[PDB]
Amino acid sequence: APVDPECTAKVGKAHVYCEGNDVYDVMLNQTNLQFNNNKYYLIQLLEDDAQRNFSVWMRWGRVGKMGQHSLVACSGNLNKAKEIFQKKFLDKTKNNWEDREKFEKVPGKYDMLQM
Amino acid sequence: APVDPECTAKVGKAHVYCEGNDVYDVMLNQTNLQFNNNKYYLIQLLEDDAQRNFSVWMRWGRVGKMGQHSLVACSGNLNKAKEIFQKKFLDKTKNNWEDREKFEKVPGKYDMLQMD
DNA sequence: CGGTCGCCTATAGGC
DNA sequence: CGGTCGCCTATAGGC
Repeated sequence: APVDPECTAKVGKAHVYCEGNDVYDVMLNQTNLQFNNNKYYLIQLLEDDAQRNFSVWMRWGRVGKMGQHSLVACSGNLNKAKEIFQKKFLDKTKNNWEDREKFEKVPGKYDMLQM
Repeated sequence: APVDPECTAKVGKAHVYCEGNDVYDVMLNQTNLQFNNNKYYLIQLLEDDAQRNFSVWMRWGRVGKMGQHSLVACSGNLNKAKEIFQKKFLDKTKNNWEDREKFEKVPGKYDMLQMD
């Protein structure tokens, strides 16, 4: 549910977008001790409290460290933000956002934690 | 479920292909008295009795008259015949073959008459 | 593969 | 559209 604290520009001024049972916040993990992988990938779709104004927030890196990030603004174009979000999730999990109740991790890609 | 009599080349030598609940024989109708439409379109996928050899049979025209037709042969390629068949049905009904239990006629397109 | 970019191909649609 | 065509573009995916 919460805006990711590291999103300094929007924590306070915004909330994670929801609609029914869809909630656009996800945390991905890939751990593989053989090749030295202990990394996260976080994605959020953010509506401002101020107006109907949108943005997608992505942050990634080694567990522990605060990593690097990307904020992508979408003005009032909810459809765009949803695409960007869904597409990113897909690139990193090889599952669709829509089929996440039946999530199945794939070798070589990130796994998902439930919220 | 019969080979269409007008298919002279294959009536006697062949039968309508079936596969589970799928039976590849369909009759389409478009009647619209306002624009003067009283036309059928018949499609059949035919397996020979002789061997595993395939063909799609299409006949169409004004109700009453025997119209024109097209026989398309597919040798042993069942998959091809099924595509040709399904694709034609789609062009003329704007429904998929797969979803025909829940068929919904579309304005401007053919309707499907449900067999026996 | 964190980011991002961009051929080629195979279709699907407009005309 | 009842048959057939074939350009050109826009689009989506694989690599």
